[PDB]
Amino acid sequence: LRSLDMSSNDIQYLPGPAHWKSLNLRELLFSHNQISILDLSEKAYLWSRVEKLHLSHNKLKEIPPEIGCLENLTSLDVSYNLELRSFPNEMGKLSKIWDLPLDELHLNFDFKHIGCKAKDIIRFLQQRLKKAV
Repeated sequence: LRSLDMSSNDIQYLPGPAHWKSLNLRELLFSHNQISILDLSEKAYLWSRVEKLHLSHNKLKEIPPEIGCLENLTSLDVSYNLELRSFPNEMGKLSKIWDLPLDELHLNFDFKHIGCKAKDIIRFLQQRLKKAV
């Protein structure tokens, strides 16, 4: 199952990468769902080929620290998640990301000095990986 789109449904919980049988998962679209907790704790490497993960307009609370394991993301749309507060440092390893929409995202971590360029956000998090004072 390469691509899957289930946008604008009423999805409560998507399962973690251990429940899915496929191995070529390359695009997941789940915008406009009632999703609370993105689960990536167990065997997050199975989604290592994902190249698009949209979760906009959900009830996401916190991006898991294991999100850095999805080393091949090119887009990640976690926009319009009001309850979302700050990005984890470990996200800085997604070196192939080129799109990271931040519209209507009241972030605790200040990137007003950075701006909106996604690569800058990623490099900033990558530097905060080494040391943060």
